Amino acid sequence: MKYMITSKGDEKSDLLRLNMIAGFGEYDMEYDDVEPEIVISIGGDGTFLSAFHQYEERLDEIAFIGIHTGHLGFYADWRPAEADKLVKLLAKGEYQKVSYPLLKTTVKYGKKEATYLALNESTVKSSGGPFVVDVVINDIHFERFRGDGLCMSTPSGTTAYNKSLGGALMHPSIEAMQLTEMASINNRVYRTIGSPLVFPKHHVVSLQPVNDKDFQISVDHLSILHRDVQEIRYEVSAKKIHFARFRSFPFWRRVHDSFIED
Amino acid sequence: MKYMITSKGDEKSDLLRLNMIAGFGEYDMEYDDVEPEIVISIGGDGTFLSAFHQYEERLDEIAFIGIHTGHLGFYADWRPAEADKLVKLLAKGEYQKVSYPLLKTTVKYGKKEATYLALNESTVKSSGGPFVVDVVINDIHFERFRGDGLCMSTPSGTTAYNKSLGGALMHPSIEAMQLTEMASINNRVYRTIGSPLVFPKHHVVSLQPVNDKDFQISVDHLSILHRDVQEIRYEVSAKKIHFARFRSFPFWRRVHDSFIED
Amino acid sequence: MKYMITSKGDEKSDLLRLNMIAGFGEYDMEYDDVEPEIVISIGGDGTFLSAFHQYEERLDEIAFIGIHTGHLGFYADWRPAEADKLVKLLAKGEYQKVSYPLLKTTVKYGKKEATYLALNESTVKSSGGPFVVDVVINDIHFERFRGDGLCMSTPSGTTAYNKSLGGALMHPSIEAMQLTEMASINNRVYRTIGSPLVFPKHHVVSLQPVNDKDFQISVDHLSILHRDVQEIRYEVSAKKIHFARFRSFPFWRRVHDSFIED
Amino acid sequence: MKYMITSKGDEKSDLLRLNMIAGFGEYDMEYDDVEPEIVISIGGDGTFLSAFHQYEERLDEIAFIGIHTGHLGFYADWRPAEADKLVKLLAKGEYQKVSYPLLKTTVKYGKKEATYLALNESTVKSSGGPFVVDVVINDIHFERFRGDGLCMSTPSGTTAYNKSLGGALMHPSIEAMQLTEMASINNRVYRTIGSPLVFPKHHVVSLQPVNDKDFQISVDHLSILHRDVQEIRYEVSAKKIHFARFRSFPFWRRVHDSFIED
Ligand SMILES: NCCCn1c(Br)nc2c(N)ncnc21
Ligand SMILES: NCCCn1c(Br)nc2c(N)ncnc21
Ligand SMILES: NCCCn1c(Br)nc2c(N)ncnc21
Ligand SMILES: NCCCn1c(Br)nc2c(N)ncnc21
Repeated sequence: MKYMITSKGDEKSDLLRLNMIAGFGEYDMEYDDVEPEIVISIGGDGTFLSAFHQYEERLDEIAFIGIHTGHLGFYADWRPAEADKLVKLLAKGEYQKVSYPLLKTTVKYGKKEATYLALNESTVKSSGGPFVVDVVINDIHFERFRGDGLCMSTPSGTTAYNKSLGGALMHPSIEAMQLTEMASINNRVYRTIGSPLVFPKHHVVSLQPVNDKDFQISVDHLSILHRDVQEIRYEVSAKKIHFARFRSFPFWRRVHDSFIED
Repeated sequence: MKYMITSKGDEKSDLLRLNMIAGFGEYDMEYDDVEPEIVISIGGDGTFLSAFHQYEERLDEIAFIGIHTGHLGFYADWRPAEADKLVKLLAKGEYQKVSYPLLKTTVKYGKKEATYLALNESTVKSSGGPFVVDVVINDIHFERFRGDGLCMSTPSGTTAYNKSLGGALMHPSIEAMQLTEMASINNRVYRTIGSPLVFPKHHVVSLQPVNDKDFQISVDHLSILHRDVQEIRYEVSAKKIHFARFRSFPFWRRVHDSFIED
Repeated sequence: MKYMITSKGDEKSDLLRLNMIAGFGEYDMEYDDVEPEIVISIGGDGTFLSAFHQYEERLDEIAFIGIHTGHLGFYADWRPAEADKLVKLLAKGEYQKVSYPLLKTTVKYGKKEATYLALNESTVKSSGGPFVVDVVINDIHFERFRGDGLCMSTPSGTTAYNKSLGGALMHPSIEAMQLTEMASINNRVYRTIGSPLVFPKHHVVSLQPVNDKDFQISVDHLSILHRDVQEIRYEVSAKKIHFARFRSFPFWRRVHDSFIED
Repeated sequence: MKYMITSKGDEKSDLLRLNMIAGFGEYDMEYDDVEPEIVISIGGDGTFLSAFHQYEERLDEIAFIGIHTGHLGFYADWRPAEADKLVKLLAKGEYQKVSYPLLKTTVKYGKKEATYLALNESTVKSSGGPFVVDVVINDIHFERFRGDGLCMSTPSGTTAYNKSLGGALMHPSIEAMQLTEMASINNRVYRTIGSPLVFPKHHVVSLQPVNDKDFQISVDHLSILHRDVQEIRYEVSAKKIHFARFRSFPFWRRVHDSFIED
């Protein structure tokens, strides 16, 4: 089939990439970075993220693979020594696929609307002034948030920024999204829930400005200053990312190796 | 149908109970506290919990209802002023039901095995000495936990003890369980994940002793000192609790009213 | 003596200010906003902060007073109804003074050095890239910090930003400074202390860049992007802020009124 | 002078102890475990604690020393390889001393009063029922605490249990005590400060029962069920523990070695 390979650009990753291509030349495998069916990422989770966003418009016809030339990653979870064996069963096809939920982000302005897809998380901070927003869940005013910002994470994103904010780690088979607070201000006057919140499919969490209508919004690795913002809208996406499964590497084992010890 | 009513035992709750029975006498409704089909709890969430455990062996033939004669509760979420209107549509049947996941707890000894069902959570602390256990997830050693204890919470339990330990609040439609740490000790020598963990159905979290084989285990409101413990076993239950639905009272609205302001 | 009065600029605060001046005209009291001996702040703690920084070069010849025309504040802790009684004993002098510690901040560049004085706290975040610094305490490498940023707080500052980051509240009679982490990243690879740290007088906490030499540094309300930064240097200041004491209002009572209930 | 040596009782520690005594026999040094002037602890911090409490009635005539036959400890901070060099300068006297603050704990009953001295911390939990106490600071009602319990820590104790509860680490030269919450319950109905609190000398923090008058009180390693308790009283002690100083081992270096890496 068609396939392509991105690289972290360092010497190690470039050389591994040329090795796999040459190995791929020994099989029925076209190199196409336009309509590929297999996308191999070599480097770290960041390299994987870029691969994800480069092809987010053909998600349902692609199976991703991550190779970590550095430390183990949650997406780049295959060591370089397994490349040549990776090449072989990728080519002989007939592999199993696994899919993770994704986070849909909608921005409405006073123009139009902008939608984004996030594999890790989307965050909202203010443009310099104080960050204050009203939090509406399924059209009910839940809280007025005053603080540094908010973070909505996918299941697999919970080991990234979400983890640093006290969020829970959840198994990526759970179709859900998790919202955490960044340095919330709490007194008798101003009240937030404190706890992280976890939402199922079809629940819509909407942020609405109170004073400042300008917010710095991040979506995975992108960070853009949006102006004249009327609403920010979060929900579990209908789209999934598909991984090529060649081995048992449990998410919890992946969590242990990254945080307890390898 | 058959029905019964438990009360918090205070003057307010007893009198409301006699009122609903007398109201029930105006309908085709037998009072049976042996094989009832409707269980009404009047008081607080604790009163509801006791009602839950009193009839946990007939869960799939019962629809529960909570009335709070005190503050709003997450299970006793109907105000006393709605009792007489509650009586009427309960009697004319034809109401919708809603179900929450439950937590199965298994204890193995060096005799036999003891299983328990929890609506809020189950906790494990030590008998006085230091609490130390190895944590195995789906048969993989995940961490050696050293600290005060651990807490595994159901979805709806996440607003109770789980919340006090930094756990996330999750919507009770998510079939999952959440594990949190109690005062974990972390240094170069001893390492825990810190983050709360959220598990889907069919994942088995097993606690295994390292030195002391005696643990104080709680299951909702029960707390019993188990001796000669070989293993503690947590997983999402196959059994669900069924609620009688008479009105829209969203869980998140219930969360707002309890923690942000009513 | 000489005195001056700043105002939050809102209608309420301006009118209270003219009232106190007219009241002051009934006494031996010159209005001088150049070499005053009494500085009265009317509005909130922010109004007080500005008053503090406007005159930070004559700290040892000034006694400050805060009046809150809005909610109670930790610096503006006198209600508007006590203005006219405030005017009288301020004028008849012979009052007691109280002093709080201050935080000295030094910035070294590759030009020269810039020093700043902070009444609440100073924070360090990165210019957009990832924030990474080595933390040196009294010339010993303590940790490599990777995360959103760091915050060093004075005693009285601990109820502000410090509180939002999990820092402890400490009595302002303790000559100390407290450092807290902002969303620290912790794994097997990267290790921070997590806990907040509290330092006595004469301990020097130094931040040193690893890659990016550009940091957004805040000092109370100022926030400036410093470039080509070689070192950031924190320590308890030799200078103190002096308050005019007219009544017993314990810091802990002030803490209760602001966070538990008034 | 007179001296004595306690041991962790393991083979390693017993043999090191006999070595130092034999080494001590080569000097003007009497072994007296009744009125000693030098107390050497060999094992861990727990061994040191026991040594501390064994002689807490002669604190002002004793200089302590800790040797760790296991991992580095905050009190047992001398490696076994330095024993013979320890023996020599201890004997030739003329060494510097360093002192850490201690925590006084008073318990009043409906008989009399019981006082205790703590080197690490004192904790208060309930006898099985729910733990609820009113918190009075310098005779002002500060909060009604509902939760698992409270912990008051000395400066040097802040690296122990205090650290596990989110408390700050503070330099032991600061004469202060720190109070932290154990799983506090917070809602609209029940309100705690959340933040850890740090108190200077002469501030009196008093716990008073609301319903249950029975509390499990810990003081370092002791844990005793006190009944008919009218009040628990915390404050910085007038007594200090004195250490023999033979080398520069900064507390912060000690913190780094224990938590970041050795
Ligand atoms: N270099 C720090 C970021 C690495 N990273 C990315 Br990018 N995504 C994740 C993710 N999901 N879990 C954990 N770590 C992640
Ligand atoms: N009186 C304190 C316990 C009340 N309580 C019970 Br009992 N269960 C819950 C629950 N699920 N969420 C919140 N609160 C709960
Ligand atoms: N409007 C939010 C900031 C108010 N504020 C200032 Br400004 N300083 C403090 C301070 N020290 N403690 C508490 N609050 C403070
Ligand atoms: N085996 C766990 C207890 C060890 N330990 C003791 Br005992 N005291 C302290 C202390 N002050 N800081 C750190 N650790 C301490």
